[PDB]
Amino acid sequence: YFQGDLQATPGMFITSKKGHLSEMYQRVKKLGSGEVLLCRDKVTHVERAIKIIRKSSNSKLLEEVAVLKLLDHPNIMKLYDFFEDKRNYYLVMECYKGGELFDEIIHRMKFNEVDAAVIIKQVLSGVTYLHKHNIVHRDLKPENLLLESKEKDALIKIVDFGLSAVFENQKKMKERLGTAYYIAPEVLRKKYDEKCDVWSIGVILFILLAGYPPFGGQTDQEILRKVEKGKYTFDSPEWKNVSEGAKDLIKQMLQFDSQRRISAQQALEHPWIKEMCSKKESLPSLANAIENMRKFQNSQKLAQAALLYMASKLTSQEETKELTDIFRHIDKNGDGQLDRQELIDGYSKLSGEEVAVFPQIESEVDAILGAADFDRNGYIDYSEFVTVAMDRKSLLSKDKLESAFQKFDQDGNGKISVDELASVFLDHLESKTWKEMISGIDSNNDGDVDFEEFCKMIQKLCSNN
Ligand SMILES: Nc1ncnc2c1ncn2[C@@H]1O[C@H](COP(=O)(O)OP(=O)(O)NP(=O)(O)O)[C@@H](O)[C@H]1O
Ligand SMILES: [Ca+2]
Ligand SMILES: [Ca+2]
Ligand SMILES: [Ca+2]
Ligand SMILES: [Ca+2]
Ligand SMILES: [Mg+2]
Repeated sequence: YFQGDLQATPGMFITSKKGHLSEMYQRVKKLGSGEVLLCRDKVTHVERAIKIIRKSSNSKLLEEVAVLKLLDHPNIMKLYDFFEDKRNYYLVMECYKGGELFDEIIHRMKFNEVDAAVIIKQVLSGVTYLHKHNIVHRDLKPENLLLESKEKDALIKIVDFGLSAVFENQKKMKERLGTAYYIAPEVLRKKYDEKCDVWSIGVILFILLAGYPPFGGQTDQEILRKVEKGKYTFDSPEWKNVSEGAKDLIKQMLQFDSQRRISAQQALEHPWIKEMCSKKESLPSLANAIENMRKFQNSQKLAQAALLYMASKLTSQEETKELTDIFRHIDKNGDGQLDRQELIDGYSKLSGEEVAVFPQIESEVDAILGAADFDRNGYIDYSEFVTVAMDRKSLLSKDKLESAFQKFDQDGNGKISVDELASVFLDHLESKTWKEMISGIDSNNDGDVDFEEFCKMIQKLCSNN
């Protein structure tokens, strides 16, 4: 291996490891009853939501963890850590305190068109990203949509991937799963694809605007027979003042024919979404972002891995708020990835300076892509953007450097060894590459990386030219 072969990804920080709950977390309170527990990190004091699942029959959970570790989008849940005991599996998740969207529906009872569009565009953005990564949720409903915070513009987070699946473009899914009000009729017929999720969102949008479901009944039997027929109506007084554009989107998402049904990507682009979200937006720019991004060119892989962990797993909502809003703006199609053309079009928000019609901008975009694209997938992913654009004063705080070092130092002896370096990303392979990656930053010739050496390497990376 060479260093140019290594890839820093958010998923590499999650691996099946042996651990005890009491060793690293303190129990605060029971959040769900399978058990959701609010816990406090014994070192950083950060509170996290831990899903305790009791103990191949355990293959379903491992496949879910394999999906969960990949999830990197402003509108999708984040998995902080994963560990196991002799009896239980521990899914350490980022805690969201704004409640479920279900709670807001019960309290508000109905949403205006602008509010409904803002929420639904976020669900569609999350779903567009899932579908592009061959993931189908299969249980989208207001109970599985959490609000980030209790703050006014708090982001929607898609949660509960328990019924999720990796789908194939050539094969239809057969498992009848979901919730009575939200289930697509083709799921009931045991022959469906990812369009089943678009149906679920259509039902959610109908509820937001009207305050009642499109397929109702006193029993599940009544609801499902209405779902099977696929017949619903806007002929109710709750719909009198609702625009033609909102009804048009619902009709396309609740299109009985899966092939003719709007995709999550196309629904995000719908004229009603565009009009309503433009009303809400009617906006800050980044300073010295291009110079900061250029620092990552040819940078040490251990330094990339450290900063990626600090930015993606160690930063608060308050620290990333402005970055997430800029990312969402540049990400025109809301797929959670910034492609070459998106970077070109939204360049004025990155550089700060205004772009004229007259080449240089395309060269700078390819330089940014070469530096920030840590996994070499051709895009600047969400966590990659947060890493390369974050201000130094916030990203390089002592507590973040301490936690990043502690994560990589598996045995906790105060030194990152050759075995641990290969484990941060390649565990089985023995190579002079790991030894040489360390020797380049080793100041006391002991063949290990101590906290001081770790900090100096990161400081050299984010230092002025
Ligand atoms: N990351 C999280 N942050 C905060 N709360 C969470 C998080 N994940 C799950 N919860 C809450 O944990 C509680 C139980 O979730 P869970 O057991 O997965 O579903 P449930 O018991 O069927 N309730 P529901 O999701 O409304 O159908 C719910 O109140 C969730 O909102
Ligand atoms: Ca995009
Ligand atoms: Ca990338
Ligand atoms: Ca060690
Ligand atoms: Ca050393
Ligand atoms: Mg649930």
